[PDB]
Amino acid sequence: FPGCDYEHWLIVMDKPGGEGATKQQMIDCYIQTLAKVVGSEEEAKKRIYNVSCERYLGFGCEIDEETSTKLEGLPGVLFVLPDSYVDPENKDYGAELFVNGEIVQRSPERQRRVEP
Amino acid sequence: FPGCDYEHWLIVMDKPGGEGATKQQMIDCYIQTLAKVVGSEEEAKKRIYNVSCERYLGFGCEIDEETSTKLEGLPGVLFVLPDSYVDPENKDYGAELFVNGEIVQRSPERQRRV
Repeated sequence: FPGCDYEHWLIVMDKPGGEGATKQQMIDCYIQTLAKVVGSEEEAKKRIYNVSCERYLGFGCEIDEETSTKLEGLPGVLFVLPDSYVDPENKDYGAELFVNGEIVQRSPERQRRVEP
Repeated sequence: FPGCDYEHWLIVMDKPGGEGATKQQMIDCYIQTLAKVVGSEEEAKKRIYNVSCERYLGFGCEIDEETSTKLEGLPGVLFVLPDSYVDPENKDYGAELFVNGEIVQRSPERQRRV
């Protein structure tokens, strides 16, 4: 599958962070969770390329396969699976684009390419 | 991981049976979805070993790797991952036990192990 290089991982979580959490609170939880295996929150922001707060709750990050297995044990983590492109022409793994800790909006044309 | 033999697959789905679907509508969706790659609904009931209607929406089934890749394409399917035991001593993949199209309750002690 294109984009599936086992260097990009989709991490699905149960209730980050807690019941009735805001988008902002889930994203902090995503960052804090990944931080526990990459050393710090700033390194975590560097590695996360997208975040999901609907359809499924989770995030995509650039980590090696060894690091991804260290995520499996962590509280709150449901699944850790190898990610692949939703839109190969733009190397887009889908969900909401997340770059350096910021949500980035796609152009309207690209958002249609990522539509299910 | 124990029980992870790539013959047991956890299929996670996006709102099975629609918004605010009942358990049965979710379960009906699991069966009908798996039926499209396994040949029939009666066969689908044979292959599903558990169902999940909370925490995540999906089901566990015994299928080969070739079949699981055919599930990825189907409408409604989010993730298809190789399943593994939650309670290895009882070869239990977790969630809600599903036998012959019916949800089966575990003994109270076994519930705690899961």
